[PDB]
Amino acid sequence: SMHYITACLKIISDKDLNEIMKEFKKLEEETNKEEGCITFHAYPLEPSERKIMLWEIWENEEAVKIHFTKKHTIDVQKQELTEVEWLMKSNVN
Amino acid sequence: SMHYITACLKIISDKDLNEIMKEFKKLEEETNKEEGCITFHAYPLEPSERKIMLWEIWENEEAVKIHFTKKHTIDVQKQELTEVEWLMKSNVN
Repeated sequence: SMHYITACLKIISDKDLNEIMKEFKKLEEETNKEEGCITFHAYPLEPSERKIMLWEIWENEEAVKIHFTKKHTIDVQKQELTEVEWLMKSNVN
Repeated sequence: SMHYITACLKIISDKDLNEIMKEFKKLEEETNKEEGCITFHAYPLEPSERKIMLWEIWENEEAVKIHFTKKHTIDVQKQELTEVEWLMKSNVN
């Protein structure tokens, strides 16, 4: 069994998309090292969209919650660069 | 199917109840525009109670989580005006 998540983030920051993506790449690098993370990948939609897409697979639902307690996650969060526009969760076995 | 939530907030701030409610009215206005929000309404109990009641209906549980990632929600949160005293969730179809 695995917990799948696909989410689209709306960028509310006015910073450069490249600068923003660097933060997401660092986050991606650190969260892939989390024990409960099967996969985590972030990438930008077309520049004009000002959106970022997330592909995630976790060992379970708790892994997602644990993820948000990690300092590397909270560090990006404190920057208030985005907010979730839509998200779809699914348990796949 | 819909996700219903009724919550009672305890005001821990010492600010004027009217001032506090204005913040909740702005929040109410913005969250009703969220895609996943069917209804969201906030109102104060009797002044002496120092409590605020919330009536909420969402498309689903994820909509609630998405709600807390929105900047308009976090803005009120950062003010530390309340804490949840009690809350009851229910899925109704």
